[PDB]
Amino acid sequence: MLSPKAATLAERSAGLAFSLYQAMAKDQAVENILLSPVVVASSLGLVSLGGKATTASQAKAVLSAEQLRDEEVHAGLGELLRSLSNSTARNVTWKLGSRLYGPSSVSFAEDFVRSSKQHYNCEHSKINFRDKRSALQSINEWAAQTTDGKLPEVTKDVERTDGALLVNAMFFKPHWDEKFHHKMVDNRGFMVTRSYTVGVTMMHRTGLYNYYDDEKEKLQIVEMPLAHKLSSLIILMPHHVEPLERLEKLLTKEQLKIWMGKMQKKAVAISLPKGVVEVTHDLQKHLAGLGLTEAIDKNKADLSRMSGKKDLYLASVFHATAFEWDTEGNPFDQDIYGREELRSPKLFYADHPFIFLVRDTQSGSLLFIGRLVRPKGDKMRDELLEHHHH
Repeated sequence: MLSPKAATLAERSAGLAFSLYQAMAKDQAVENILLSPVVVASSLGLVSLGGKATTASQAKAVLSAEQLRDEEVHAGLGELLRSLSNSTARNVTWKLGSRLYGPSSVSFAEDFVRSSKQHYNCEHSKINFRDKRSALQSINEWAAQTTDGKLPEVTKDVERTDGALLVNAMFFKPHWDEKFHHKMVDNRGFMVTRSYTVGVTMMHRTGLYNYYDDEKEKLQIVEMPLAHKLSSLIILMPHHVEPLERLEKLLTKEQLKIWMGKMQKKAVAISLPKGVVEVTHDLQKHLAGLGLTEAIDKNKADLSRMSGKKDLYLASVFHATAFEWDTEGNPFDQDIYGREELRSPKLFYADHPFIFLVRDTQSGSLLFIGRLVRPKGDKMRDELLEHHHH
């Protein structure tokens, strides 16, 4: 349960993540997406904490928290960050770290260091970008240790090497309410496009799931509850191997509510790719498009509560995540129903791009939003199709 202030911040974090997802989906250089609305919101909260006047008020505007005190925002966001660990077993299936990297010359304000550690658990470090290999090495080693190797490299290059770099490294592993059998795993092909396919490992399972097959919009939507039904993972996949652009037009808070109402518990034979999906996003360019124009500009930025010096701007906001799909979950009472209960299951075979969301069941807040377009795997030879499976 959330306080009414944190509950309204949660709705805006979800609406903000929907906007960031759509902005990134337009970009053709973007393949996989992985956003945690609460971690995106906390980044804006850190701008409101270290910023001043327009720089700080724009962060509250982007987060629609202008009609709330600064202390209410930092406490409400600190509350939502702690609620993430509740539905996910903290420090084992869910890991998060936040670090502000300032230039070697810049010294952080002792009051800012205390309040950012208090509300956002933010770490602070100085970094010399003259030696570009040792600056990237420090960032990647920190993100690797934060996620215990699951995210070994945040970025290969830092573009703006003259300001504050905010890095968020995460590891999330959905723990199913009903586990997959560890041996219901095999090698299948994932059609990235109609002409491109990568070799992937897949995990398979048949059970009762809330499901809807939308024949007019040609797509399936299934809800997979996570540990103790405290949150659930929703997957939207088109019927055909197509670019998700079309589904992303329909992906609105209103259509999702409609789709979820049309769902009903049916026997479903789910098959998903198994493995770690690593995604790094620099949200700086997209945050300006949402209203944060002062902080990202070297001349307009006022991060005086952060250091006590202009010429210090939000150079980058890295949102790096390692999202693992695995068989592990809670054990399920085998033979609770039987083979006649799961008789003609609906097929939900995720061998082509799909959109997914992690939703808190109690509050309805969005934990994650993303899409799996290109999983890790080598391109398969087209000539293998000349050799039929008979």
